[PDB]
Amino acid sequence: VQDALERALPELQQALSALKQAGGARAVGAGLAEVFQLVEEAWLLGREVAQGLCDAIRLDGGLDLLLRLLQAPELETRVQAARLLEQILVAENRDRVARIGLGVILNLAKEREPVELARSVAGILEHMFKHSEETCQRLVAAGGLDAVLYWCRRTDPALLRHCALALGNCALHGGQAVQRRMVEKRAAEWLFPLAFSKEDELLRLHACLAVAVLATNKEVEREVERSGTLALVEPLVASLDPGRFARCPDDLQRLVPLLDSNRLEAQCIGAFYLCAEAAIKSLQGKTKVFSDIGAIQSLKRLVSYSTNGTKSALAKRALRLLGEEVPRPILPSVPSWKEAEVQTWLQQIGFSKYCESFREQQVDGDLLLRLTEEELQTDLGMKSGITRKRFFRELTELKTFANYSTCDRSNLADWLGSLDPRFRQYTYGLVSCGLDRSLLHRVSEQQLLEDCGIHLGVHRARILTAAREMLH
Amino acid sequence: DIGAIQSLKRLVSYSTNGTKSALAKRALRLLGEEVPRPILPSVPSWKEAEVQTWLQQIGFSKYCESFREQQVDGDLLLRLTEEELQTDLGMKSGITRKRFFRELTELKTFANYSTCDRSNLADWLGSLDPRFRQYTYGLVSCGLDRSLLHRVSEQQLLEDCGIHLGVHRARILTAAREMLHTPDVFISYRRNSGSQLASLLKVHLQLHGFSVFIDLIQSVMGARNFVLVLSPGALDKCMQDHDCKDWVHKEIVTALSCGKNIVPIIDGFEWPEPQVLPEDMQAVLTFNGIKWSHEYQEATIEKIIRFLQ
Ligand SMILES: O=P(O)(O)OC[C@H]1O[C@@H]([n+]2cccc(S)c2)[C@H](O)[C@@H]1O
Repeated sequence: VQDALERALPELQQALSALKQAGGARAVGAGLAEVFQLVEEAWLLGREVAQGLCDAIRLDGGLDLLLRLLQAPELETRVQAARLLEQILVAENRDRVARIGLGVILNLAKEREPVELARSVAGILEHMFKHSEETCQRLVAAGGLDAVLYWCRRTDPALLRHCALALGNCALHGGQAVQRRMVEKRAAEWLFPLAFSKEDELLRLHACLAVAVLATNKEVEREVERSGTLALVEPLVASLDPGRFARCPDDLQRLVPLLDSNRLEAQCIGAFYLCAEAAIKSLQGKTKVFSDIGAIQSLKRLVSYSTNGTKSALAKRALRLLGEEVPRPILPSVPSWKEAEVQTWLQQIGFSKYCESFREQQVDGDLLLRLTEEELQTDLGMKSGITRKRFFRELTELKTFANYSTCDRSNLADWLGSLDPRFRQYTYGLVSCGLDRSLLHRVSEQQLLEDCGIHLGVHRARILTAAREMLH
Repeated sequence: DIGAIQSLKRLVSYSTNGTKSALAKRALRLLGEEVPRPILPSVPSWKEAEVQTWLQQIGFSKYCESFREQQVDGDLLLRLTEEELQTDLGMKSGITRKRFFRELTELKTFANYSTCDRSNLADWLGSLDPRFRQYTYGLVSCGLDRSLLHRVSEQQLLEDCGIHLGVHRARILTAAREMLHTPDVFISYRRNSGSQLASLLKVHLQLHGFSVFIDLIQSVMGARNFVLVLSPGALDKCMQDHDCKDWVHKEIVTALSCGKNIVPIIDGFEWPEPQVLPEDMQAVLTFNGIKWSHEYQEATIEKIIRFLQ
């Protein structure tokens, strides 16, 4: 508690006074080492104590004098002062470094032959990339990202870990321009060695997190998949165990898009990281942050429509750690569903209050896959257009992943998917209309709109043009 | 009285730049009001709590309960219409709806559409006009990209995309219609030792235009050239491999049979003796070897390229 802080405060003052008073390089290094040991002692305890020491360093002006030591010519004091900095770049400090500290750390990153200094400045860049977007553009536009790549070229283990974390944090907090710059600067290729190497598991895990966060961007998927780095994500996630890493909030807001990525490797990485976080933080008293974020619903959607074993296992274990019971898998053959399957699907998608209404009207797979605005509005009681739009989004989710073999005859679902992944929702309407691959070249706009149910005009135009052109 | 607090809050909430953020935050901190909290640019990935925070920041705090009950999120917020506000959410007043639309356009203009956009359509819309970028989510949700825009019509935009203003639709349509119109190297490595050097070699060669396969006989078939990673004890399994158990043995035997260029890469491993190795494979020792330098990796890769086809 704060009693340890009270004990460390005279130690903090003595260490800072010795560090500032020291004029010789070795004496400065000794004071910096005193501060380094004090900071590590607080970290080993716990988070509040280290944050308080970092606050005291800022109040004393010790971070500005630390920057002064960064501009110092002597190599040893630079190296070990940089170790102190990489230890103390807590969030309030990153602000002040964003203000004036930037532009000097870049100078450190320009020359990197000393291994320990290179490791320390790599960690410093890693920590600064998390702070804000303008910091990301300022660092990436300069030679910082080139420094990170060249450090990834080197074989130092801690340096490689730091560079993997740096690239990951830059990916999470960069934005469109920053990530496009990273892609153009060949980030995925240089992340490949970090993920592929068998020496360190955490290194590959962090590199896979970075490449998954890159793959979350639709435009980036070109270059990430052409790099080939994501191919190692799935075997890795299948291999390692979250529990031993557990033994070994805003970040969770960053991770949740990985669960809702729609990309396999990104979902695997997000499931693993969130399961590890759920374990370690459910070891703690409170578990509310996951519900605040919406992680439970995303994991339930992951389990319910899962096609792949590893994601299923990770999401199931993550939800099993929490108090909620595991969502139950759904049968892909929706046209063959019954009333109970509809009730289960409604309970899973969150529309539990409408289970009674669907049961009284006896909705089944045919009715569910041919439900319209009017039926929900009047028959089932979804008066709210927002609620109806939500139900339509989830119905499109169900229809996209469904088994239409019992109904389809000409493999029309694959054709619709080949035109567009989201076109597959219309397969049941098209087949119930009696249309097949051969019959599509006599279809008109009004027929689609009225009978098939393709409300959007753009989708109808694309479908008609593609049918008329390629089907002949 | 002037409205400075609201303007500073709007400055902090949608700030992209550090200095303005700092100044507005300190100015509001001097006053009794608490600092407005920054919003995540990726609005399509928002949740209910992000919507509640954004509503509280834009001044529409009284509608937070209504948005929460209907569970509005990033998709719903970015595809909200006149009717939904009027009936579902309770914004009966057209003035209030127009204010909410102004702030929604403010949010949509500065938003991250990378998770949704595929052809960088937001930059195209912004290039036509800075205020055109609000329509990016509607256009991408419609399935349109840069290539698909040259078949779009006015009615499609108006109904599906949500571009109510006719002038914007005309400009977008005119602008679209007018301006819119076997690996080279195989890597064989020891799993425990050769993997890291193999990774460096593969990434360096792919940077320089050489396709490389890593991680089986058909793999030797497809390879234009064969590169063996002579890691410390690389041929440890290959020594006295009469049964050809090692995959490296099979790969290199097949490479010699096919005649592909085999380039040993010595990095920390001595040349294996001919007598201990099987007779068929004593020929690879005669092939030229390349030293690998940690200090100069690019020089080593340039040497490989000079030896590469
Ligand atoms: O601001 P953040 O990244 O949340 O943490 C603050 C600093 O703590 C150091 N550090 C080191 C070893 C253990 C721990 S707990 C924290 C990190 O290097 C970071 O610079």
